[PDB]
Amino acid sequence: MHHHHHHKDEVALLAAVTLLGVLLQAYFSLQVISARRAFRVSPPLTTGPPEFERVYRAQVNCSEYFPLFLATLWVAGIFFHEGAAALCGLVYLFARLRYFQGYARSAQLRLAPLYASARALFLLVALAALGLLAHFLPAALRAALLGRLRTLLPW
Amino acid sequence: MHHHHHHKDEVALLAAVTLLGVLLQAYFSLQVISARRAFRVSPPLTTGPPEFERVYRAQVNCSEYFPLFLATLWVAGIFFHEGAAALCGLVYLFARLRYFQGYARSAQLRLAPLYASARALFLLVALAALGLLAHFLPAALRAALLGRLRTLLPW
Amino acid sequence: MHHHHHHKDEVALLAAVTLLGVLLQAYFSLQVISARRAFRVSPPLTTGPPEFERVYRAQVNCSEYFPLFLATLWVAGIFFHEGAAALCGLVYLFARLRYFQGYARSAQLRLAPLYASARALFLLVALAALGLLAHFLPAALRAALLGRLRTLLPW
Ligand SMILES: CCCCCCSC[C@H](NC(=O)CC[C@H]([NH3+])C(=O)O)C(=O)NCC(=O)O
Ligand SMILES: CCCCCCSC[C@H](NC(=O)CC[C@H]([NH3+])C(=O)O)C(=O)NCC(=O)O
Ligand SMILES: CCCCCCSC[C@H](NC(=O)CC[C@H]([NH3+])C(=O)O)C(=O)NCC(=O)O
Ligand SMILES: CCCCCC/C=C/CCCCCCCC(=O)O
Ligand SMILES: CCCCCC/C=C/CCCCCCCC(=O)O
Ligand SMILES: CCCCCC/C=C/CCCCCCCC(=O)O
Ligand code: NI
Ligand code: NI
Ligand code: NI
Ligand code: NI
Ligand code: NI
Ligand code: NI
Ligand code: NI
Repeated sequence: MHHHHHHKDEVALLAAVTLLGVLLQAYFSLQVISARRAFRVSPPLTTGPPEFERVYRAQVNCSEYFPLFLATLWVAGIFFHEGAAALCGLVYLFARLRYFQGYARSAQLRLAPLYASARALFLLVALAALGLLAHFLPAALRAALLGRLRTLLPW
Repeated sequence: MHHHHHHKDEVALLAAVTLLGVLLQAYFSLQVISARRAFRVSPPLTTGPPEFERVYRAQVNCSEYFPLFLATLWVAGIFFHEGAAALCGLVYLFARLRYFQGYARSAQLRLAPLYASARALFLLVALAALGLLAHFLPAALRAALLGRLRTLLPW
Repeated sequence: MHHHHHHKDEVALLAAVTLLGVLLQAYFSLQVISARRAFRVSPPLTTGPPEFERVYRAQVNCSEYFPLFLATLWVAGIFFHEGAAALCGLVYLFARLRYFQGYARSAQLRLAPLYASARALFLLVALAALGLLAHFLPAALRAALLGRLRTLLPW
């Protein structure tokens, strides 16, 4: 409720990539509505020509991975480095744009941008994990050390 | 680990709408379990009478958009205005309640609450984007200006 | 942009459980790719032997609930108690590991870990709600009281 300082400046790159990510998903959503119109595939029903089913499955897959991306983007960028995480985030979303576009053309044209997208996601997870190790490990090691020394009143 | 100040008060409306959103999704989930019972549609399998397939597809669609909603709600409410974002959030979730209820009755009875829900989501994205522009633009413009003036030792 | 204090230490358990959650989902994703290979079920297409359809449906269900889990984990852990929320989070994810593994074997072998997972999710929602009540209620009650007393210049 104020507060005479804010933490916006530490997370704005993350928020910018996050917004970009949302805009990407809405774009994917518009394409599926477009494919539904082109091939007359009506709500409910998610089956039809393989083409339609590739665009629909493309959107579904991106949606499933979007929270995973968001989660690791925020943990990595808060526990490791904002800029690095934001950069991997960019690569991830661009790869995902390629994945969608390719899959719409062909199943096989989804594979390479999928591999790009997973490497970038893997990098975020690695950064996040390292960032959390740096946070918990020193206190843990010290507590272990502060337990075995005792010894005590000897040694 | 304390810290003698917290930022809860800046985000509590956002957290309240977020919790409301979760409760809505669980409600949707309970209805699908109810529709599965009524029409004997057993796990796995997501096909059956169109009615069941409308309630099931209703839940699926809300689930796909829920992270997008959450993301933009938090960016908008942190970079633009908490109260405004929380309000749009309310409208979004109410529209989504209508969408679900309507779609359960009819495909065509999902359309108007869908249009309401997308306008509200659009407003959050707009707020988020404006909020981020306000944050990055001034520093960017100044840096551009601080580059071309030089001139320098003339002018 | 610094800032000579950080709030990492208040949320690191939450971030740790969140990362664990992401790793779990990626694990689920790898199993579905494995089941696709075993039973030759090719992208797009999400139908096949019931076995494959149980592993696929297992992943889908976890994905749908993962943002709900994340949302309530963060609200609960910020508005109620970090450690408690992180603990419920652990139980939730372990239950979810069991759910996946069971469902892969049998539909009926998914039920008990599902009940565990929903109780844990229910606990997080309860904590979150209590935490938010504690935050809004006192200010609300006082404002109500500060309205009816007036009376004023009497009583
Ligand atoms: C760094 C961690 C990486 C995370 C796991 C990598 S596995 C790839 C991932 N596999 C899945 O999502 C499995 C389920 C998917 N929903 C499906 O039906 O095939 C995928 O892209 N599936 C769809 C596709 O292959 O296009
Ligand atoms: C402000 C940004 C708005 C975001 C994009 C708007 S498009 C509407 C949106 N379209 C989709 O989600 C496409 C995929 C959807 N899963 C489907 O199978 O039809 C929708 O509501 N689909 C289901 C439906 O029409 O009921
Ligand atoms: C504390 C709040 C709890 C939230 C609601 C509990 S209902 C259980 C939940 N039901 C659903 O998700 C409904 C939709 C689901 N996608 C489906 O097709 O069956 C579930 O686990 N469905 C799949 C399954 O039964 O395995
Ligand atoms: C995972 C999806 C998006 C996550 C966004 C949540 C990040 C919030 C952290 C920073 C905000 C701290 C308090 C608010 C400060 C302010 O109002 O300026
Ligand atoms: C996107 C889904 C929900 C996002 C929630 C994340 C928001 C967290 C920002 C504020 C918390 C700052 C540190 C904790 C302060 C405290 O413990 O009181
Ligand atoms: C819901 C998915 C994950 C949510 C993660 C968002 C939580 C952020 C809150 C704490 C961060 C506050 C500002 C950053 C401080 C820092 O850089 O050390
Ligand atoms: Ni003040
Ligand atoms: Ni202050
Ligand atoms: Ni102190
Ligand atoms: Ni302090
Ligand atoms: Ni300084
Ligand atoms: Ni400071
Ligand atoms: Ni602070």
